Amino acid sequence: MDRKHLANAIRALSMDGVQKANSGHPGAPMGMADIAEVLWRGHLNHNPSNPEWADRDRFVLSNGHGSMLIYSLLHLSGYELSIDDLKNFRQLHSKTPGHPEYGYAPGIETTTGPLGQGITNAVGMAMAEKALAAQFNKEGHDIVDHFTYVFMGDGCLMEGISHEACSLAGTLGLGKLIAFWDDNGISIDGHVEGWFSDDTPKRFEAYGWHVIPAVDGHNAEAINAAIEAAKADPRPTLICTKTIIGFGSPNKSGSHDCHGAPLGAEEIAATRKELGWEHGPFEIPQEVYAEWSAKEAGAAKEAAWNEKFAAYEAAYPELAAEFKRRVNGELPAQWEEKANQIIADLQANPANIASRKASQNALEAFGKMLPEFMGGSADLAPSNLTMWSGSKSLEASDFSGNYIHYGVREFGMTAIMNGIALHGGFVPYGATFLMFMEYARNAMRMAALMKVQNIQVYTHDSIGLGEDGPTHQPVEQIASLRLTPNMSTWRPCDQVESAVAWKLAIERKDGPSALIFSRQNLAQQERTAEQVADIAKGGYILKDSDGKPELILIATGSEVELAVKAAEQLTAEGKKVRVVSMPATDAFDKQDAAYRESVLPSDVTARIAIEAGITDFWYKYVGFDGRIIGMTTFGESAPADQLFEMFGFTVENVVNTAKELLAENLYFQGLEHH
Amino acid sequence: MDRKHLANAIRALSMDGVQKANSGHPGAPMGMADIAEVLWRGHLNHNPSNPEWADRDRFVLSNGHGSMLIYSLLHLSGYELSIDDLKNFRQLHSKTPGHPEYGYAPGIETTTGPLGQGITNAVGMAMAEKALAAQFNKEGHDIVDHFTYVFMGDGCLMEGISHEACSLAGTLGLGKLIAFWDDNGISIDGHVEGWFSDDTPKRFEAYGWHVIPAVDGHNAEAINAAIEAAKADPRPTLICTKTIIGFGSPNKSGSHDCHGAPLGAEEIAATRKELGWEHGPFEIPQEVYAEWSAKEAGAAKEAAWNEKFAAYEAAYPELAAEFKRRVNGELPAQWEEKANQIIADLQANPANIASRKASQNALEAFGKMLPEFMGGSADLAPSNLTMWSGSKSLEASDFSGNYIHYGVREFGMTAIMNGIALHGGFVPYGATFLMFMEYARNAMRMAALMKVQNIQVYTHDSIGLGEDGPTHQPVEQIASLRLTPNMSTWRPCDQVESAVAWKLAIERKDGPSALIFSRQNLAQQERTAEQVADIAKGGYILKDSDGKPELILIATGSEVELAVKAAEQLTAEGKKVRVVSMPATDAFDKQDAAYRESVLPSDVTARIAIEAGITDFWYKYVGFDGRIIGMTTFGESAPADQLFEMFGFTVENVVNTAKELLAENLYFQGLEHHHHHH
Ligand SMILES: Cc1ncc(C[n+]2csc(CCOP(=O)(O)OP(=O)(O)O)c2C)c(N)n1
Ligand SMILES: Cc1ncc(C[n+]2csc(CCOP(=O)(O)OP(=O)(O)O)c2C)c(N)n1
Ligand SMILES: [Mg+2]
Ligand SMILES: [Mg+2]
Repeated sequence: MDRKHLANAIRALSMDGVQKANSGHPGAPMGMADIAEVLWRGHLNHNPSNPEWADRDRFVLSNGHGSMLIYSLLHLSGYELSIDDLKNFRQLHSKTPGHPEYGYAPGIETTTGPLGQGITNAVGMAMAEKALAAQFNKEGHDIVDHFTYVFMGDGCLMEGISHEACSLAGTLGLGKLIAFWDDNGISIDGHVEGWFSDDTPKRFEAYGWHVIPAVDGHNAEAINAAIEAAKADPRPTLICTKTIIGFGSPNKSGSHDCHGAPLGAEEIAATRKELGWEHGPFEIPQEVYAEWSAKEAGAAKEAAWNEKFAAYEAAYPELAAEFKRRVNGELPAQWEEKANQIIADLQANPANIASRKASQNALEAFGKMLPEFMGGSADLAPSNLTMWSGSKSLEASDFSGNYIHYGVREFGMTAIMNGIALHGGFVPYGATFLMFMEYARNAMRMAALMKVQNIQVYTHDSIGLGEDGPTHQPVEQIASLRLTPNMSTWRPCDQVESAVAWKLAIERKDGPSALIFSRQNLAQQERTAEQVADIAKGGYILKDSDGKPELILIATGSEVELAVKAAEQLTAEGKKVRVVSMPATDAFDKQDAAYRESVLPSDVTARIAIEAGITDFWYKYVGFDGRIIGMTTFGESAPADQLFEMFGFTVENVVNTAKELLAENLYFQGLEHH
Repeated sequence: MDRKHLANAIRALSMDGVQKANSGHPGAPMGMADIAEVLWRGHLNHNPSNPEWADRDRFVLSNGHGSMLIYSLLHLSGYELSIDDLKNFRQLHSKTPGHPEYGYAPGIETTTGPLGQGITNAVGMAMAEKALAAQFNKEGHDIVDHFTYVFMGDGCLMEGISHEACSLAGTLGLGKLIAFWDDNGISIDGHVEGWFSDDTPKRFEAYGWHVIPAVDGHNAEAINAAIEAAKADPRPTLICTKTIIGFGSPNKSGSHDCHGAPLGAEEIAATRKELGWEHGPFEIPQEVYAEWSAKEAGAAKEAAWNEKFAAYEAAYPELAAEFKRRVNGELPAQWEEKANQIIADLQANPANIASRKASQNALEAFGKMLPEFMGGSADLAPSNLTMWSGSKSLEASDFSGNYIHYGVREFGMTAIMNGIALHGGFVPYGATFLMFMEYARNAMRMAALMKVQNIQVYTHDSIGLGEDGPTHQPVEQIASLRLTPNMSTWRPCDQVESAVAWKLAIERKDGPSALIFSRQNLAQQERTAEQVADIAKGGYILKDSDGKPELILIATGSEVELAVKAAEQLTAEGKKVRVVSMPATDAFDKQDAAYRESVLPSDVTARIAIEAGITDFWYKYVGFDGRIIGMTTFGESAPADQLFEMFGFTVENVVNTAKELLAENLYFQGLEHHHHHH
């Protein structure tokens, strides 16, 4: 069968899927159909019967609004995604949401939609392939060998994160990363000349990429030749495919009218005429299904690879076992035993250190067990302390290491790490000052949405950092992480909580981990072995009164010592005071009602939350009858001890607030609470 | 004097200021001291006695951590920044914080520190100059004519926002923007080759910039030639100044050790010897002060510009009064009565339209009175509805307009706008989907920290946007804006609250405004004239009960209609229900205790907050005894009305929740009723 009929099946399913939904974006799927057909039928190595084949090529659709394109590709080639699924595009609980979502449909490699992050995830997956290949491939046994293909549009290229991702991808020499730019000259505002006029080829040459300019995106021969050139060049390749958006529509192609609205029934009939497509809505001839099917090619490719791996396993049994364990996301053999012993050693051996130093100590203790670590920092290795004795930097000519110098690229680093975690085989971690979490904010939201592991070491977490001032001092950042669905946010109060937070983060594979560490030194607290085990519950009783407490101090991270010292002075003045350490509110929230009531009994309304962060978050735990000692403003440039005093993080202020609060409990005004 | 000696006065003050503080970054100041001396003493047009002079050149230190460089320049050239101020570097309440802060120290044009935003601010500043020139300059009367100079380091160039700002600046032909890149081969991790290897001149060439590569940043003649070439070229110019970081220090120069730590007393003495600087800590000889002073040149330059403006005013009195009005940040003559008439007309003439359309209607109605408007959208003009009939796009060849197509550049747009607001002459607004506020988040924070106007039209504010799904559907974003100090976040519930929010945002010149607009139609609510006036208080009684309420429904934005309907049903079943509209919690928080108690009385604890956003924010207003009807998950891709029903935003659920809540609260009251204590 002729090629153009096969490409035209993509266009028909796309425009029909969008029309039945009366919602969605037919432009880009129709403009890129030829490129997709050449790539998918001619070059992509994948098995539709096993979307998790470890050595499959990875395809990412970074211009994610053209979701019908990838849904069309998955259905046509034989994945478990049916015509009825396409008929349910953008409908309640379907496998075909309006933007493609990881784990919603088989073969979707990442969730896209926020522009720029698809290409950045793809840079990550290319880095994972290259590192796995450098760590596992042996002479005559190259068991890691697959490419990363990305489609992107003008929106992705305008976004700043494309500059971070692709600059670093050049430095690191990611020759198996192959990106197709949908150069169609249009974005939502219309003709892009007024706002997007880069020499895009020259830009990517400046990144050290291999760039193939001026490729006719509707010539199957030019597309095939560009892909062949790309696979042969050892630098990442940008293929600049010039296309017509909405290709096939007589009246709406080359216009922003076809970008993100249904074509309409009249225009759709005219498009079928123009393309010579004589089949109605969702009708694919069996001949097309035959020529598009990838099931037997893919079954043969995986069977071959399974034999390739069996040979590898005979010759390198220990390495093969490591490869199996890591690509399945399994922990090391004695993980639980060894990790818990490390934690108990820390509780036995108090150090008063900064929790960022405790973080480095946990990396050193746990990392000896975790060859799958792939750490890094956005140019802050000596302040975040993300390197330990075993850290080895990745470089273009040697990807066998385990540490990435991301440069000043918080957003790119965080979304690269999503691509690494999605790829499999590693436990990635990254780092920056907690303030500059904000530069990478949406990539962390995307990890929560995708339910992938993404461990962020966020140091310098409050006014405790001191002189660098209010552009650096977090105030509201911790709360904005706590308010994010499926974010796990840990603010350890000492080296023991720090190591527990790291152990849980390493184990946390269904969502991101924000590990919040202090610049300044933190006093270690005494804990029974039950209390150590209760750290993992996110909120636990650290100090208790004899008998029911009349006052509960809830504190996090660096403010716990302040709570403990104020509770000591109040106890010596006759008061019954409990101190609750709350390293992770999200873990505390998931504990059963019985546990939570045991920690914060509802009948004790005299509670004070103490945290060098935005106060308004804490009404959740103290309500109207409690008090909050926190921040309500930006910080100031000064030494930290002066900042803590100025902003009220003093034992005297906690004690006075407590006595004032206890006085409001007179005249039965507290006992009346129910 | 020898040129090098005047530059070394910068190096001396910088390293001495860092040493006294035992904190800060001496490397970059010492690296760029020669570039700074040539620029400031040989080209910068400024008046130390009036840092507010309208036609002064703008200087921006984008590598903000080298703050002792700009503090040295300000003190050396004659600004009101004393030796004692420099001796208080990084100390509590000083004029010299660890990163430079606009608003206190004279001469600080923006707050920097977060890498990449300074250069982006400068793009906006150059955009403001070029537009103010196009709108006001006449033949023989060019009253607007200044340059925008920026120093920036490798960190700013690695950051993605530099791509957004400089790509657009190329497209717009900002020829009076002149950026110096501190090309010293070093960042915090060390030698940058393992993580930063762009062909940076070629990169900027690709942006349509004028690039001057390989300038010796310690050669005054080369630096000077580069600047002259820059000012002659009509494209924005990148001057690639190679420097040695910490230049002068024998043992720490060219190394990341001098980046962000004090040099040490012994290294400083060796550095003094190496530089031939024979003066003690903070000691500046008199002939250095005399050679550095810009006071006389600066007073002459401004005096000359004042005469140019007197000539302009004589020739063009109406344009001149407009220039003075806009440069002084004043609103048009009849703003208050005309804007209030627009708002009263909307209350009188109900329309059920999406608040994003009401946003467009406010732009149209208010924009006719505001030639200072400078709007835009990050490639979403037809969805955000940011263009009205008077919108005219800026073009490289025609900057007389009032609208910017920012492209898909949320972070760059937002930080450019801070630059526009800092420059003066405009009321800027930008726009994107509320979700992609997250891309621009820290530029919104910087606006709030700096207390500058920055109006953002954030549309498609909830699961109400429907099928695009959870990558687009905001859940926790409104609450993140509400927790930011000096953020004003407005979620209007109909076209009347929408126009009030726009009126107050246009007036809000000391902080950013986040205006949260719906995709879908919103029912207009009825209001007395007093209720219309109380919209501006951020929270007010929309529907009161007959007698003291036993239940309060608190709602925002698209969920106010839901609360009104639920109250109607509850009132029909005999309950006493109050509906509070809370378009802006931050404005409500600032009302006095009497007003807040009148809206939310402490006696009435049966409260329900209703909002298609993250639930846990609302504990501030409902406490432990209320309920919250909101989101606790990401959204899902489906039609909007099925999402609202699935996530509990129905009259049935609100009514059922209220009835349970009241039965519970009446039960607990009953256990207490016969007790004798208060
Ligand atoms: C970060 C981000 N900002 C904004 C949007 C909104 N948006 C979706 S598609 C699009 C237009 C970009 O056009 P292009 O990538 O050229 O695609 P085409 O219309 O050619 O298919 C925009 C602004 C988004 N999805 N993500
Ligand atoms: C957005 C952001 N990310 C990280 C930082 C932390 N930081 C401050 S200075 C710096 C080093 C950047 O190096 P460069 O700009 O080359 O400065 P130089 O040391 O040469 O003066 C870093 C990572 C920051 N200030 N802002
Ligand atoms: Mg396009
Ligand atoms: Mg540098």
